[PDB]
Amino acid sequence: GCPPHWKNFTDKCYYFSLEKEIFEDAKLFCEDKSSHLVFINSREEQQWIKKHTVGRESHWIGLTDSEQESEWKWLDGSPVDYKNWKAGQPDNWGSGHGPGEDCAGLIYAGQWNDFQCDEINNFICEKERE
Ligand SMILES: CC(=O)N[C@@H]1[C@@H](O[C@@H]2O[C@@H](C)[C@@H](O)[C@@H](O)[C@@H]2O)[C@H](O[C@@H]2O[C@H](CO)[C@H](O)[C@H](O)[C@H]2O)[C@@H](CO)O[C@H]1O
Ligand SMILES: [Ca+2]
Ligand SMILES: [Ca+2]
Ligand SMILES: [Ca+2]
Ligand SMILES: [Ca+2]
Repeated sequence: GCPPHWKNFTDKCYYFSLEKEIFEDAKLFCEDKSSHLVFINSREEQQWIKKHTVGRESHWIGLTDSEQESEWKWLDGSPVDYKNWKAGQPDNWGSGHGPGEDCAGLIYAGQWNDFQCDEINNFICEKERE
């Protein structure tokens, strides 16, 4: 029920990018597809996503704390509920010389980590099946 290149999970469609881009460019790419950087709302969605992203590349998800440091929300303004940060993260590395890390992404085993938004990562788009 999803366009080619997209994977289905329940009634949603996901795109696991081959493209590598900084956060804002990733956000823009999904918007051009009438989708948004993935919002992970449950352990089941997290697990399904995990199996489609094993590999060395990291994947941007639609979560940031740019508006207010430590206040993580999805792009649609929804406050983070379900969470899967790796222990010790988010650490806002480098805050002493800049804005730190305000963009979230999936790393090993699917855990979340905060990156500087100018880091080049793969990404995941999400949208409704039509
Ligand atoms: C063995 C090692 O240190 N690997 C490096 C990554 O660091 C690990 O993963 C991060 C997410 C933390 O859990 C570290 O404690 C752990 O050692 C390292 O990842 C970067 O770590 C930064 C903190 O030192 C920060 O969290 C950043 O967001 C994260 O990307 C990567 C990239 O520098 O290199 C591995 O070698
Ligand atoms: Ca979702
Ligand atoms: Ca910040
Ligand atoms: Ca931050
Ligand atoms: Ca980090």
